Amino acid sequence: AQNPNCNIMIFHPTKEEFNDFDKYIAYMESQGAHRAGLAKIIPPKEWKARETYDNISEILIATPLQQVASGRAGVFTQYHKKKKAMTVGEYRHLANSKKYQTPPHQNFEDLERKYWKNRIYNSPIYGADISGSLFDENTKQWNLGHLGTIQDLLEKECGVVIEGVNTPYLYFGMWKTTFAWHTEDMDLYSINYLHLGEPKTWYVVPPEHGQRLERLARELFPGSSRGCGAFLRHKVALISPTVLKENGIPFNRITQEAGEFMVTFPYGYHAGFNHGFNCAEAINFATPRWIDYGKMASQCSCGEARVTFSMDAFVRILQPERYDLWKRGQD
Ligand SMILES: O=C(O)CNC(=O)C(=O)O
Ligand SMILES: [Mg+2]
Ligand code: NI
Ligand SMILES: [Zn+2]
Repeated sequence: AQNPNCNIMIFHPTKEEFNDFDKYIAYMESQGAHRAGLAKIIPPKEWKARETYDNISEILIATPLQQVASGRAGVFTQYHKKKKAMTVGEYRHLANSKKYQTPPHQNFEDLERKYWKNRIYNSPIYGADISGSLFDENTKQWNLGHLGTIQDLLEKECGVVIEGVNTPYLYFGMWKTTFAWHTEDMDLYSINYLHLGEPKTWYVVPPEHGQRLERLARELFPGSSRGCGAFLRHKVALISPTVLKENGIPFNRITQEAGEFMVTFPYGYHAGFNHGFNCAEAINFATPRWIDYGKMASQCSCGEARVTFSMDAFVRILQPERYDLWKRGQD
């Protein structure tokens, strides 16, 4: 079995190997990459996402989110307080202000220590989940707006045509902005490209061990767990690496830098934080191997998770027994 310790793997495809996206995902899996839940892909030196980032300041962040924490430094939840709209230029200035800017630090490990010590005492503002793309239309390789759609994959595997669309999303971050522990909708893959700015640190649990994280989470957030049998779908809970290690949960960590892709694999729980002002693009995708994970994915039906239009067909076709309860939670 390849990669039996479930380490995060880093790949360096050549320009020729960068042509066929599906083929390269399958190659990474042949080497055991999915066992980690997360892989890094460094593009060939000949590749670029677009020419420059000099002209992005007028993009609007209609609903910036202030991420307010509750709990203790290593075990906390966050809620999202909606703020007034602002442009990317305005948000960048805000990220760089004395109130929000990254502190002086020695290296990524020192900054990680500072994150986990001090995150809860601040409320950073995240420009997350903005429909759009920064890939040039002429970029033909690993262009996240030109991937095969998940509806097409389901139709190809299973023969049923379904409604829905699959488009990318932009994330504008600042120091301490946080993504809570989660797997993707319907335990899909995700791919994330860091277009510009400061790094993003990731934590990940191997898919074969995801239920160990779920059991810890129920212990640590007992009110939330009574509320909902799949409350990590709410995407509000944080648990630090120190707490994971104290509880024997298998995990890994890695830092993504500008110009690098990350892929998350089906049922790979992940969480993390931004180092300073940055912009990432991400989208969900599927392969043949995903279908079995989609059929078995948990679902939140308590009302909290609320999701896109396109999840309806995935539940309806892959999980008909659960569909009526899930859709009530949508309503
Ligand atoms: O970058 C973030 O805030 C969150 N990203 C992801 O969870 C992802 O790409 O799958
Ligand atoms: Mg602009
Ligand atoms: Ni994700
Ligand atoms: Zn729920």
